[PDB]
Amino acid sequence: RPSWTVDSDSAKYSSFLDSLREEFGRGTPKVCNIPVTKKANNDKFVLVNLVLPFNRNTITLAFRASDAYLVGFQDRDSKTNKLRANFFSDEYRALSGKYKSIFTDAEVLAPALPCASTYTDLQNKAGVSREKLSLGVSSLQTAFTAVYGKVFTGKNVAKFALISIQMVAEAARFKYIEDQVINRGMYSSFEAGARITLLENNWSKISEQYHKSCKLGGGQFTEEEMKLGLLLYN
Repeated sequence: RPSWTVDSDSAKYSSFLDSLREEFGRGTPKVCNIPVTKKANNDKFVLVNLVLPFNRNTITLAFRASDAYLVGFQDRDSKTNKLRANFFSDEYRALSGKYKSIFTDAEVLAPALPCASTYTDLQNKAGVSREKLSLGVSSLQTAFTAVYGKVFTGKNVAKFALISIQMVAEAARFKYIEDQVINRGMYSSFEAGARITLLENNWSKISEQYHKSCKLGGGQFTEEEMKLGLLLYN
């Protein structure tokens, strides 16, 4: 299972991302030597372990395999010390019944999380935009601590989720974003900004072209910005 001890070691971060990318694309050939997701994997998930170096506490993220979309996470209940599965409010009805098939080690199904999985609701609950949310190792460690084993609030959960999406999912999709995290988010914090946010929104459109050519050429975005680490099915 892909795992990353949230720390300032960029080599481990990059290896973690490659492991994650491969999991999304297992089963069929790569394109331009880039893994590709499977459209039929909408009912399959890829688990990711995030571990704090300080106390070794662990939170397991669950991503829908067809589109690398975060649907929830697993941590430990403070009263029973059991592993509990937590799903976003808009994914709970569809996945709660099969919590054990998604979170392999879950011991109990916890109540639905105080927020939804969409970018719109996540930002509303967190009270901050994708563009100015503070990203980086320290930022993620702090958000993690406000969530693991505690009472969940919409804000704490939403913030933790957004930082994780940027540093794990978006970085997996875009080599350019992985590079930004390596250079600006290992020992410090940084904000994604408007251009990177628009780049992220165009994952599907860029992916489409990669299925037709391995050398795209500059357009709305540069060739480097378009260098994908994971392709969407076509």
